[PDB]
Amino acid sequence: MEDIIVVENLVKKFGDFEAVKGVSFSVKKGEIFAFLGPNGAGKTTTIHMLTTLLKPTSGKAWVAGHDVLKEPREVRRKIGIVFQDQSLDRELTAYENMYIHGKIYGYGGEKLKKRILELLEFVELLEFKDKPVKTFSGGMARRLEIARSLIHEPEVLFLDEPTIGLDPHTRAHMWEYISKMKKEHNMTIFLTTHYMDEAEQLADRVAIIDHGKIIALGTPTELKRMVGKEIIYVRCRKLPDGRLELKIEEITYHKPTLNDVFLHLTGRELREEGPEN
Amino acid sequence: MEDIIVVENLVKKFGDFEAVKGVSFSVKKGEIFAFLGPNGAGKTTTIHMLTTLLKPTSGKAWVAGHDVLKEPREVRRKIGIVFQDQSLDRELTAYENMYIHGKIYGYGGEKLKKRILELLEFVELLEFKDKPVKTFSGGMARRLEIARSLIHEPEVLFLDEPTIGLDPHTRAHMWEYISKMKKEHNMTIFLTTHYMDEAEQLADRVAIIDHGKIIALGTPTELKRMVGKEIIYVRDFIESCRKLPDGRLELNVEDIEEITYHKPTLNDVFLHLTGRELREEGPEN
Ligand SMILES: Nc1ncnc2c1ncn2[C@@H]1O[C@H](COP(=O)(O)OP(=O)(O)O)[C@@H](O)[C@H]1O
Ligand SMILES: Nc1ncnc2c1ncn2[C@@H]1O[C@H](COP(=O)(O)OP(=O)(O)O)[C@@H](O)[C@H]1O
Ligand SMILES: [Cl-]
Ligand SMILES: [Cl-]
Repeated sequence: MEDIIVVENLVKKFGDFEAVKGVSFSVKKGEIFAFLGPNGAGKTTTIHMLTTLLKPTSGKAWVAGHDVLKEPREVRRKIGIVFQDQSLDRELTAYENMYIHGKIYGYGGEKLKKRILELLEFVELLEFKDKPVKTFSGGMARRLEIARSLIHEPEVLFLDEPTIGLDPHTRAHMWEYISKMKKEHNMTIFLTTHYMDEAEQLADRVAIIDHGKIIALGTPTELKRMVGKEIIYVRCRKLPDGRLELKIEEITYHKPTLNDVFLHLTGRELREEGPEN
Repeated sequence: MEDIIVVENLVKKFGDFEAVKGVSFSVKKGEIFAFLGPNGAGKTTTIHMLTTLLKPTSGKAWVAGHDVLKEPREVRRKIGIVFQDQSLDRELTAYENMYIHGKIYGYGGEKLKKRILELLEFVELLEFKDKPVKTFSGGMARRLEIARSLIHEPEVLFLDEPTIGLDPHTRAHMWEYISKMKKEHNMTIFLTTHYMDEAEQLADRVAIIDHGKIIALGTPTELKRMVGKEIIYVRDFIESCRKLPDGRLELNVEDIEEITYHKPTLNDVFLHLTGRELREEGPEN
């Protein structure tokens, strides 16, 4: 019921270029909220502003009862950050990297040691506790960032494209951690993604973002209601690539997905490999 | 037809885990050669070994007439590296970042200044030459890494997923640079990718990689010949039929829940060979 994220006309300009054009939304406590959009939509810029790493041009943002602009240190203490810019030390082991982060936030003793091992067990890295992070996979390093961000018991976890670059097994396990954090620990998760399957499967609500704007917002089912119950693509709404969204070149038929909602709103798709290029 | 890259049973183990299981191939001079495979196939591990950034567990690799394992410094001087982890300083401008890399490799004077501006014009960043890299997008920073890797005139350019995370316009421009480097400058390009269109449109030859192994190797047309001329996915007219784990039926035909019909792509070759697709969003998950 309580709003743990409140954003009002959040804007970011890089010189004269508008990256984020005044986005607004709210996230309830214990919710998985996803920003779904393609590369270049303003997802990383938005998540950097919500986590205090980038100053907004204008607008307002409140995270966990605190003003992001006026109380960034109080906001940093209440949130977890897992971004593509890895801040792990390759020379230190997995356990050592998390002891460093734990002592920085004020934890210590046998209790900090137990917590680290528990969080390493939760992300399935307990067997690699005494192993250098230089010899770690991308998947392993991202699983270690999830465990590290949880040491200081944040209320909200911010994930910038959590499963980009990961194999299906690590990706499936990443979704289980997120799901378990929500359901078993009342955690709030704000994530950015261009994966329609990741947004449908995990998110309670989705904000579809395109060229710095929210172009649709609601539950995956409310968004899917904007398109038919059964869609056809043949090569009524004509698309730039030539096919028609309802003895030929290409015919496709399936149940609607959030990629079909993106095609319906913008005339193109979320993926890079799609016919748009 | 000189082989500028020769790889023989190149292996990489991380503890007891086998990331690359003994891969072999060769790349001709002036060729675009692509490693096509899904996330976790061993593409980044292979490209890090070929560029001297990661030591192999075993095997042999020769790049531009030099042994990768015994002459890494001579190999580094002859190749260009454009990977994910950038080395660009956000405080320095685009021109300044290029001047740093140029002076490190032994260049200087008016000639280095001209070559920087040329390379910035080639990647369409000349108008942002005196602009900080902190104020650059991802596409611009990747275009700057391409220009930076070319300062020391490498014979081979190594690209680890050149267009991942880019918009279609920057992606289309990235393909144009690669094509122009091969055709207009006799450049050899080794690239890793999980995009079936990128490998088809750019590569002369493709090595399909899956779980640390090369499972198919040839031109995109030789590989497409392994599947029908027209494929159907459904969940007398059937020439061949193959059931998939997800439940669908891969049918090869001549002239319900979900039906799809299109001409074969390298993703249909990957699904024919392995029973799963290249993308993350595919039904496999
Ligand atoms: N630091 C920056 N300086 C200038 N432009 C930027 C910067 N970061 C991103 N951009 C631009 O802002 C837009 C959104 O970028 P981004 O936040 O990275 O989106 P996404 O994460 O969804 O791919 C793009 O059109 C990109 O070119
Ligand atoms: N340093 C490492 N330590 C342990 N496992 C690793 C390491 N680097 C990569 N791996 C593993 O090797 C496999 C292949 O990795 P990678 O080369 O990055 O594949 P790709 O680039 O095609 O996605 C993956 O299963 C990955 O987890
Ligand atoms: Cl992707
Ligand atoms: Cl296999």
